[PDB]
Amino acid sequence: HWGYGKHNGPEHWHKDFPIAKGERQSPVDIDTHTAKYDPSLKPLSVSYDQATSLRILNNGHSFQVEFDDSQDKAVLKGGPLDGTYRLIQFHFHWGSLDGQGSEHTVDKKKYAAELHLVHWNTKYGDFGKAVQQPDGLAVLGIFLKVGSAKPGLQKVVDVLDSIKTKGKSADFTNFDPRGLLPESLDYWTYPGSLTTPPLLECVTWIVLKEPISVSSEQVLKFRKLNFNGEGEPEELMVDNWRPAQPLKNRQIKASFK
Ligand SMILES: CCc1cc2c(cc1OS(N)(=O)=O)CC[C@@H]1[C@@H]2CC[C@]2(C)[C@@H](O)CC[C@@H]12
Ligand SMILES: [Zn+2]
Repeated sequence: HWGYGKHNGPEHWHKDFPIAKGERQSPVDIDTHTAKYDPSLKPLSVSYDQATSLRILNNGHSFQVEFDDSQDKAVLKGGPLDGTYRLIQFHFHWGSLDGQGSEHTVDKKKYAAELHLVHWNTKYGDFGKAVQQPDGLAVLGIFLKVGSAKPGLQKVVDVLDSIKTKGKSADFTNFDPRGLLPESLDYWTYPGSLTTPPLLECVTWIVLKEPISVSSEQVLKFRKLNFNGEGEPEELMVDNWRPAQPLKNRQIKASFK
C-alpha cells in the first residue's frame, strides 16, 4: 500500500520495509566539493546499439520501458563496475513543478526529473536473483532540466496517453535509449539502494553530471499520468520521488577532475 502521499509516502515506508533506515539507502545529496576524483575508475561503457525494447507500462508509481534481456544486448560495464550488467528497464521520477522531481540532488539542487536505466549483474543469472546481492544492480541516473526538447524522448511522451492509468501497458518496440543520453559520461558513483520499496541495498549508483534538457511540454505530459487505475478517482502521477537519505558511512567518487 506504499506510495507517495501523506499517509503512505517515504516517511512511512520504514514500517513495512525497515531497511528504509539502513546504512546504504538512496537517493543521496551529491556534495560535489566532498566527492573525490578517483583515477582508479576504469572507463565507463554504455553499449546500447542492440537494445530491444518490448513494452511500456504504467506501474502505479512511474512508467517503465522494458527491454528483452534474454540475450547479451544493451550492457553497462566499466567505470566502478566489475563484470557486465544488462539493461532490463528504464523509468523516471518527476515533480509537480519544474523546481523539483529528481531523487538525487547536486549540492542540494533538485532537477525537474530523473531517469533511471536499470541493469542487472549477469553473474547472478537474472534480475530477481541479482536484487538479492549487494552488487546485483547498476542504475545509471540522468538528470532532466526543462529547456530545449529532447527529440529522442518524444516517442515515449506520445505513447503516454495510451497508458494513463495504473496497470495499463502498450507495445513499445524499437525504442533506442541512446537518444536519452547526454554528451558527456562524466559521473559520480556510490553504493546504495532501490529508491522504492523494497529498498534493497543492491545498487551501484552511477549518476551522470550532465543533465539532458527536455521541453516544458514533454514534462507536462509526464504529469498527466495517473497513479490510480481506470475508473478510480483521478490522482495525478506527480512527485513520485524519494528525498535524499543520510550518506552515513559512504564516499561518493567522481570520474572527473
Ligand atoms: C529495480 C529498479 C526499480 C524498479 C521499479 C521501481 C523502482 C526501482 O528502483 S529505482 N528507482 O531504480 O532505484 C518502482 C516501481 C516498480 C519498478 C519495477 C517493478 C514494478 C514492481 C512493477 O511490477 C510494479 C511497480 C514496479
Ligand atoms: Zn527509479
